[PDB]
Amino acid sequence: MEALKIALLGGGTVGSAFYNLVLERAEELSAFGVVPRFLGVLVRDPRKPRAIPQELLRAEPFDLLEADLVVEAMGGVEAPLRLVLPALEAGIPLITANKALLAEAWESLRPFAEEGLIYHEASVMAGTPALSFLETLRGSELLELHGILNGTTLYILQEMEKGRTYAEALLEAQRLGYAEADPTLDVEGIDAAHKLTLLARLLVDPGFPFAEVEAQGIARLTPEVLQKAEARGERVRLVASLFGEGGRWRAAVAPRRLPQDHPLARARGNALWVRARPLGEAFVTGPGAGGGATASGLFADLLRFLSGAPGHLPAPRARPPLEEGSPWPGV
Amino acid sequence: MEALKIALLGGGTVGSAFYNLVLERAEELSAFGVVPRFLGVLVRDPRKPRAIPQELLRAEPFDLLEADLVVEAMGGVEAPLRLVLPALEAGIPLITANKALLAEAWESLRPFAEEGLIYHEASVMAGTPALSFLETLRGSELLELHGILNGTTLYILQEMEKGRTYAEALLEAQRLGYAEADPTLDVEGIDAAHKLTLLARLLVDPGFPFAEVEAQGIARLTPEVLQKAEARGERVRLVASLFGEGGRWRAAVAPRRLPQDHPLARARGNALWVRARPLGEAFVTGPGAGGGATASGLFADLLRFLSGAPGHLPAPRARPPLEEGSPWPGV
Amino acid sequence: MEALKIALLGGGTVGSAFYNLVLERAEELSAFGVVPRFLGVLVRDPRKPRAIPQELLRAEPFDLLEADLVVEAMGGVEAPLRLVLPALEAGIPLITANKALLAEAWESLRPFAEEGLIYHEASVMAGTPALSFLETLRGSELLELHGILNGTTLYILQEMEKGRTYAEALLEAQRLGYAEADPTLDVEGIDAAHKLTLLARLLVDPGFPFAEVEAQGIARLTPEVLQKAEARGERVRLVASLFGEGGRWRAAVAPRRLPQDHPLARARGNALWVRARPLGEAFVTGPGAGGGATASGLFADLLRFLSGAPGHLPAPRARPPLEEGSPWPGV
Amino acid sequence: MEALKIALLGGGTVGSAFYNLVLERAEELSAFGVVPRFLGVLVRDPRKPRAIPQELLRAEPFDLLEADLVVEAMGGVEAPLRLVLPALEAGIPLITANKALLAEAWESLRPFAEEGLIYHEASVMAGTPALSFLETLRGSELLELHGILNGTTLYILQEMEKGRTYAEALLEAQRLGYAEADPTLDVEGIDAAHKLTLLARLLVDPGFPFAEVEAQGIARLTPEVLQKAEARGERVRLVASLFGEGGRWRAAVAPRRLPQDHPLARARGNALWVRARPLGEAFVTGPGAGGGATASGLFADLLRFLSGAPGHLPAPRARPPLEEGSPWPGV
Ligand SMILES: NC(=O)C1=CN([C@@H]2O[C@H](COP(=O)(O)OP(=O)(O)OC[C@H]3O[C@@H](n4cnc5c(N)ncnc54)[C@H](OP(=O)(O)O)[C@@H]3O)[C@@H](O)[C@H]2O)C=CC1
Ligand SMILES: NC(=O)C1=CN([C@@H]2O[C@H](COP(=O)(O)OP(=O)(O)OC[C@H]3O[C@@H](n4cnc5c(N)ncnc54)[C@H](OP(=O)(O)O)[C@@H]3O)[C@@H](O)[C@H]2O)C=CC1
Ligand SMILES: NC(=O)C1=CN([C@@H]2O[C@H](COP(=O)(O)OP(=O)(O)OC[C@H]3O[C@@H](n4cnc5c(N)ncnc54)[C@H](OP(=O)(O)O)[C@@H]3O)[C@@H](O)[C@H]2O)C=CC1
Ligand SMILES: NC(=O)C1=CN([C@@H]2O[C@H](COP(=O)(O)OP(=O)(O)OC[C@H]3O[C@@H](n4cnc5c(N)ncnc54)[C@H](OP(=O)(O)O)[C@@H]3O)[C@@H](O)[C@H]2O)C=CC1
Ligand SMILES: N[C@@H](CCO)C(=O)O
Ligand SMILES: N[C@@H](CCO)C(=O)O
Ligand SMILES: N[C@@H](CCO)C(=O)O
Ligand SMILES: N[C@@H](CCO)C(=O)O
Ligand code: NA
Ligand code: NA
Ligand code: NA
Ligand code: NA
Repeated sequence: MEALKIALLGGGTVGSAFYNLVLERAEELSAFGVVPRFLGVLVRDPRKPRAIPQELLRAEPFDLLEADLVVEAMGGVEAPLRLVLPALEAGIPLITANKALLAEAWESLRPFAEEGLIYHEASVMAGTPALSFLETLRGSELLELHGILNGTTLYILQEMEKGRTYAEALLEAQRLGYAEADPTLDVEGIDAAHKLTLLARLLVDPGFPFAEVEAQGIARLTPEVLQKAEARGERVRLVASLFGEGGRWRAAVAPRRLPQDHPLARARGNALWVRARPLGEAFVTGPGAGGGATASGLFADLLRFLSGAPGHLPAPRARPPLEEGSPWPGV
Repeated sequence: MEALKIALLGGGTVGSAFYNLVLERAEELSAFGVVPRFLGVLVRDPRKPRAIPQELLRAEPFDLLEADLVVEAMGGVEAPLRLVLPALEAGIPLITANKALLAEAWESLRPFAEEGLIYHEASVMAGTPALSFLETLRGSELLELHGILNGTTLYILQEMEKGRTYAEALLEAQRLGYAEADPTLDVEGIDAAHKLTLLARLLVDPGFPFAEVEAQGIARLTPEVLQKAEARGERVRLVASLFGEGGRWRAAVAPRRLPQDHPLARARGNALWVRARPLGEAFVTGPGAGGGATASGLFADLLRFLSGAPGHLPAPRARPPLEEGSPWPGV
Repeated sequence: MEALKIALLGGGTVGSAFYNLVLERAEELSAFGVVPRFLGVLVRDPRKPRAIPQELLRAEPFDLLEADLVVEAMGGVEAPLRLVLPALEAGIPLITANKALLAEAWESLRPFAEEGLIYHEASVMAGTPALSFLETLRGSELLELHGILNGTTLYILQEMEKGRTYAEALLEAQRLGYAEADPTLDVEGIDAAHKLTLLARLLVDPGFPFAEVEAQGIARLTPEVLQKAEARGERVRLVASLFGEGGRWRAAVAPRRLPQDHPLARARGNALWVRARPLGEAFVTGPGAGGGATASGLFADLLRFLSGAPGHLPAPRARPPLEEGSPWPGV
Repeated sequence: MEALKIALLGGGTVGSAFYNLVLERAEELSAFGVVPRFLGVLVRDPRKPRAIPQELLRAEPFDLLEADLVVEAMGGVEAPLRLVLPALEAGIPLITANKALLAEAWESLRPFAEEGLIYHEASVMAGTPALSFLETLRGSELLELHGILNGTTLYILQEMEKGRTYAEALLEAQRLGYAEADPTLDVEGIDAAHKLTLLARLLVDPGFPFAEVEAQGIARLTPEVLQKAEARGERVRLVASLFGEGGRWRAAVAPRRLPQDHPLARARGNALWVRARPLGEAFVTGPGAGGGATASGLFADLLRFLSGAPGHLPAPRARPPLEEGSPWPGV
């Protein structure tokens, strides 16, 4: 039996849910041979209302180098980056839900990802299997990937189909805790693009640049546009696509007209749909946002780590696209 | 005594400071023969402790068309846009501190800015005179403009100069209420770019596009880089520049090496430095972030309105630069 | 027109309600010739959730000597005492709701009360008239005073009569914000005894010591005891009494059996009942606790101050009791 | 593996720390063949952010009779009393940190303390050994006992020694979670008196009355008085004393002048100093307040229980003192 010393970065909706999940499931952890011991939780207001004991809160950065694991769910890029890099350099693993960090600081983080030190299941579709799903998909070669990777805009478009307005729906989405701190990252496709980039690096090209993703959000959409779609037997969704074009991988995020009976149009939550050779057509769906959904993901990764498995590795080498089949109907 | 009927969008750091400033200054408003009456205040969560009366809180959008003024401080782009457009179409002015909205939705908002319906002093350097400063500078032809327009990143480089880390500094700026909800906007230079764009449009080209601003943040800077700069007699700052290159106006944001005696280097708050012909060299500095600082700007604009003056107008035409220029050296 | 510079000590349930009441009614204040300007609000957590703008919060003591008025609703004794004494010494008035302070630090505070610098209507029965009521009663000489001066125990006894348990009722009372920080002061009669002492000093003896009050709370009471009372046509209440005994004023707090139709048994809230010569029998009733009720009181006192009236003066000299008539049925 | 069924009364600083400590230490409990199961957690406000699961929160009293243990950390006297008595009558132990309850309701609780049903290590000096320390000291006959038993007022005098004010110091102690809800209990010596009483009953007289303790606080002390003490080679501390006078045990709390080299003067945490025959001179010091410190005590007692040991017993008889004594000089 040994102590698992955990440094937690961020004590918000995700951080808190993870804290409490780890202690609630400490009996599970003991079957893995460990007892969880939080060293501290980095936050901004150590004295306010929060679902973590006050004395564990740290309003200032603390030394991470005696941790066994760093868990991060701070949001942003450069600040978490500078906090996690010394831990990574010392060979301490990172479990993160922070898709922006990974997408936008890959030059610094890729070498540690390659050594199996970064676990990030929660960074795409929360604790819905996404990275694991593509790890198994690597048995086959991708032909096309399409996902609904942002819960806030899904929620908004579902509410707008029901005639509610953009602004009403966004407000609710923020209350449910789905939105990023700034909702612009959700509604302009950027959060989807961060996620798509991580999927591409796992499956098809370990150097895939976030900047190459062409992203457009849901700003031209209205309840009227959606009702007109429905009348054509279609649904409009924000879709994140990965596909070959003239010999290269291309990544896009955009609203798309889908047949109403397509798995992506129907799915209950976030969804990733793939066609691959030789497996065929596979998809996964579940909640893509929220405290508890994300904590599930982070805790999945902690069990992954504890069982002796490495983190999520980039593709070992860029793979050749098989199909030039750039699909699509935009809106 | 007539009602001045205000719809307030947002009840956060800025909206609350504003609401309370209005109440405290109600005497001053009686000097124009009005009494301020808030029709409602749009917020996400009517449950939080808030220095605004429960009964005025709205969790859902409310009709704006009986207002004499819409004051907006909700954040984002598309949602505030869709909420203010109907009021603007009806000839109701908007008072806003929302630089992202103005910068990113100018195709929709420009026509109403041109009619005098948009007041936005608080959108750049908060209640420190910036737009008014430039309105006066229109008496001359611009040669070059350089500003320190992001309060959060000034604060960070000032704190880093004294040896503090990035992460600490950032954390403290968030606590002071200076950071955008997404701090990445501050630290990658995007918020400065938003502000830069609005200065360009006011002064030299009413269609200047936000996408034309070239912007790079402070992510390569450490307490070491800045302390080496001090020993060369320099200060490093993030500077927003508008200057002539090849007969076109160029707009850039980047860390620059300043002589340490330069007004921009010696500024403790945000700062705007202009050279124009025939005035010469003029400079303004003051706080560029914070609830009260921002509320001052919004209230300055409410007084501007009530006095009979129109909003902030874009430049009446585009014109090329008079002289070829250049910013300071990068880092 | 002039500025009324206010230092507020405490930003809790009372402090916040008062802050917001002062700004909401600033138009009333302008008819008195003033505009309210808070210098700062002393609290413990300046960053947490609260119904006062964050920037006005002060987590540490601040200089009060440029205030025109100090308002205190911090709770406790020695800490507020040490904060207000320099202001009192400088001739700056105090408006307080803090009955413990006044009862237990009267040696230090009496000389300032005598000079008319202390306004404390809110310290007994909140903004229900109590001190003003006894100021008018001074036309007559007291024969007996009985009050129901603690809202928490009233609420508990009313709930217990309805069969709810002590512990259920207390919990609700704490949620409604009626209880002191420690409920022991409520349930053992001490808070009632603090209040009774202040009443005695106004009306009958300016040196009346808090230590001479004989106080016993509601700890022997149960729903059964109360139901047995009801069956006898009685109600049990915690009653605060002032009456002459062998030539001296005596003060007690204790549960008493009252006829069910007595004003004290019926009253809607806190109640003060007096028999006096020659006026006869007078009473007053209303809410004795709560944020808004207390803020009413403090704001009444601010208007009192602004109109040129002095604070609540102690009796100029101990008055001779007329009746030896020690009344009573205990329980 | 059997359920250890715990009813927790209180979910605040202490109850939360305890709840989370139990979860984190669940492995350790499997070594006694139990798994901890909380039947419910009594709280005032189920809405606050709290590191305890929503579904276990109870806003109203719940049946305790299926519990193996009641752990209480709700504060006050009468309400916890009425809630724990039925459990105690049913032979369910109580683990408590509530010194006021024990001190003030001993007529009801003594019989159950005598049967081994009450564990209260955390009631004096938190999880620092105090009751266990005295249980060992029963091997000798007490000559005299002197302790620094109030964490808040030590903290205040330590901070005042360094020039800080009372009010500042107090504010900081409240923030650290050291102060009773009513800080007056701390600063007028009453909390030390509560603790003193429990030490007397454990050691020398199982009926010692709380009302017999003579108690005076720190209200006459300033940074000036303490700095003058330093120059005489002395430290002033609030000291709780039990000593023989005229053949009876006397218990007092008061500021005392200590030689600066005395163990009591050099203690950074709370401290208990005893002279007994034939042991000699023994001393214990450690943290006497705080959530985690207190939770350690409660959990120590839960382990004591689970090992088969009974609670803390009162002294098996009263006995007179062996020697006439005397505390240090007052201030
Ligand atoms: N919400 C969701 O549905 C999901 C979010 N994510 C990701 O998880 C991460 C966190 O999201 P979420 O929990 O919702 O965000 P929250 O704002 O709820 O949490 C952020 C936490 O980080 C602390 N913090 C943030 N910045 C700093 C800083 N500069 N210095 C010190 N402490 C800081 C905050 O302190 P404080 O509380 O004091 O302000 C807070 O405790 C983000 O990367 C987001 O993209 C992933 C999946 C789902
Ligand atoms: N802070 C500063 O220094 C400055 C900020 N600004 C700008 O002013 C604006 C507001 O900033 P600040 O007050 O700091 O932001 P805050 O997040 O503190 O306030 C945002 C406010 O808007 C409400 N809100 C947020 N999103 C929505 C939505 N989609 N629908 C309805 N209500 C919403 C919130 O409700 P709730 O409180 O329930 O969460 C909150 O009251 C921003 O554009 C910012 O860039 C400008 C100058 C200075
Ligand atoms: N509740 C009621 O019904 C009534 C109460 N009163 C009296 O009014 C007073 C306040 O009561 P209430 O508002 O309910 O109490 P609250 O705890 O709600 O408010 C106390 C306020 O004082 C601040 N504070 C307290 N102690 C300190 C300290 N040592 N240093 C710095 N700041 C401090 C608190 O800060 P923070 O919020 O950060 O903790 C808080 O803002 C008390 O005297 C009470 O007896 C009178 C009539 C009615
Ligand atoms: N803090 C310390 O250093 C120490 C404290 N103690 C003692 O431990 C006990 C608890 O202290 P602490 O946790 O600091 O106090 P807190 O006020 O922080 O916690 C009190 C808890 O009990 C709940 N509560 C309070 N009153 C009632 C009531 N009448 N009915 C039901 N629930 C109630 C509250 O609910 P909610 O959270 O909804 O408000 C809260 O969860 C006290 O007896 C204190 O003297 C002992 C040693 C150290
Ligand atoms: N804002 C994100 C959170 C999940 O990563 C979303 O809506 O999907
Ligand atoms: N985050 C912004 C707000 C002020 O516009 C800044 O730092 O300047
Ligand atoms: N606890 C007090 C507040 C009013 O002063 C009461 O219950 O009356
Ligand atoms: N307020 C108490 C709590 C610890 O029992 C103290 O300061 O000691
Ligand atoms: Na996932
Ligand atoms: Na400005
Ligand atoms: Na009153
Ligand atoms: Na102890």
